[PDB]
Amino acid sequence: SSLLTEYGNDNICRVLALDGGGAKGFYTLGVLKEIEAMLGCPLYKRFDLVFGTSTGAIIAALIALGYEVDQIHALYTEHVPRVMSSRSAAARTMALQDLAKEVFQDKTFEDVLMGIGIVATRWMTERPMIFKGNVSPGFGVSIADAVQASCSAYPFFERKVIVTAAGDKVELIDGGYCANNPTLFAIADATVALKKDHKDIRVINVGVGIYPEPKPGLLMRIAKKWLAVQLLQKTLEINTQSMDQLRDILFKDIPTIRISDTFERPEMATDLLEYNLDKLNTLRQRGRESFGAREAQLREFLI
Amino acid sequence: SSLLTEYGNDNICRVLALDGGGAKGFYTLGVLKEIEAMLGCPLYKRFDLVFGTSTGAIIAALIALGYEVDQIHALYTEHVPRVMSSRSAAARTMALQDLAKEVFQDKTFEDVLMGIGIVATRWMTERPMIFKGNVSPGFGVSIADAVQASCSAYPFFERKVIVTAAGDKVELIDGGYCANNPTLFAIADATVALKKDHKDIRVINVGVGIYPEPKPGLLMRIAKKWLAVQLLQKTLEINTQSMDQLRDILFKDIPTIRISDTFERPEMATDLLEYNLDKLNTLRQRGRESFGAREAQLREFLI
Repeated sequence: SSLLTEYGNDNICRVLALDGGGAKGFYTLGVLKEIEAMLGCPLYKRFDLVFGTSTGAIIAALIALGYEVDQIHALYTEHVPRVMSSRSAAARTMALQDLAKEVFQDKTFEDVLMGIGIVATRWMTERPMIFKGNVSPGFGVSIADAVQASCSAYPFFERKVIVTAAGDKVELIDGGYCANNPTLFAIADATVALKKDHKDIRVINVGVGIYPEPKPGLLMRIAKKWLAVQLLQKTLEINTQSMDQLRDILFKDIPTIRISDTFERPEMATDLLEYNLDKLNTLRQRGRESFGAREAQLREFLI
Repeated sequence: SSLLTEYGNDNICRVLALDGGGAKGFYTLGVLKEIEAMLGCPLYKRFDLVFGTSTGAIIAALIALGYEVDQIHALYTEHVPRVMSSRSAAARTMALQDLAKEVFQDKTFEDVLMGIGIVATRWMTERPMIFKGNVSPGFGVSIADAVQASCSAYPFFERKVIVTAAGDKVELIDGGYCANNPTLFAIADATVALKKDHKDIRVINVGVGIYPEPKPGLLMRIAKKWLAVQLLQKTLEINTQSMDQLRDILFKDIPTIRISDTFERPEMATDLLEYNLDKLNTLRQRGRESFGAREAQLREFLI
């Protein structure tokens, strides 16, 4: 490929954290494409660790398997909007199962080229379950099952049942309920497991952007339970932003860049419902612009 | 009063963190009544700092104003179930406004006898706003307005508009959306503001307990938008439990006791809707039992 630039090793732990957000990760991919092109290497050759939640876990997993961002974009375009276009629990659940199997096949957490964390929510304990790999990885679960769990947005998708290698059966739902912004769990991994000093950590947290809130009049035309749909989206946004604020309070001294800017267009449905590829494709340009507003600091962070 | 026991000062920072939970804080009060009676002094004479969110902020504020738990219980019984009994946005909003004015009148954050933090959620930035006092306190806002904001569970209550002393107008909603379990924000206050070492901190986090999840059949009889009601409750529970897990990951070395046990009765509606004083009064005994299962460690933590 064209990404032939090589970087020497140092004692700096470079961490990438990708928010969930329905099919709006086209924004995320626009940011990531510019970071990749800036660096001249696949992202796994520069970052030590990537965390992702829900559809951000799709991107994180492909990064950790060594994909280039244009390849991720092709896979994302051909599978993620179809999931969000579903309008029944059966259709949503089967569409997501098909995505997971088709995109990740039988890759496991022993197949990754960098550190990875994928966040889901445990139904019974209401606490996170984080699938990890490096170099029992992922609790013995396939990447497809872990990403599927990370994306299982009950009550609109079915809960995802997995059995760990130790034989424990757990029901899981979308990780956005506990960590749609996974950055604090990534920082915990860098500080508590990888035993890195705060000064030696660099965190890039890429969101999906912020767009005009859909109003009840619009949601009522595309969803019979529009209030639940609106509540899901607003609580997801609050958890995403408040997690960022909690990070800034507790870890002032961990160098961090968060890229998730606010735009007045496109007008979209919620993350659960939006699948219009015309609107979603415009988010790539918005992500590129968000990179451009931070390129000098991103250069000094990476490189 | 009967609470005449006196404690000497030491270099230990004793922190109390109270979860929100509708009218289910009868459980919280049962735990607190036993801690008070164990200590033999009003809680403000032993704890340095109390944080609360939503109806837990009602209890936190009364503690910080110097109330004894039996007095708090009387105020809670006469005002909080009436709020939750409301079945319209207008009725809920007026009931909460009446609670705030009647219970706190014109007390300000300069009137507290200990450290206090009360958490609300900013509507536009989707990030916490924490009203603080010790000894511009509370951003110049009254305790009544801060507690009201902490409890304003939009979309079912109106958002609460406040103007800070610096002249900034902010719209606020219930703090449970960002920190229904406020413990991490309390730890940030003890470590980042009060500059306490982790070894010198003692955290008691009292919840409202965990009870059987209400099913759609029951919610459909008491709420026209039952799915939104169920989603609100489940997301609130996940934020409460996952915040506790995040604390345990990031602050292994801060001594902490969380008291929020699981029970099979009473069968109740969600936090938003439950107002049956018969059921709710039984939660006091459950809180007393939860204290009893931890009394030896609580003695060594306090005292």
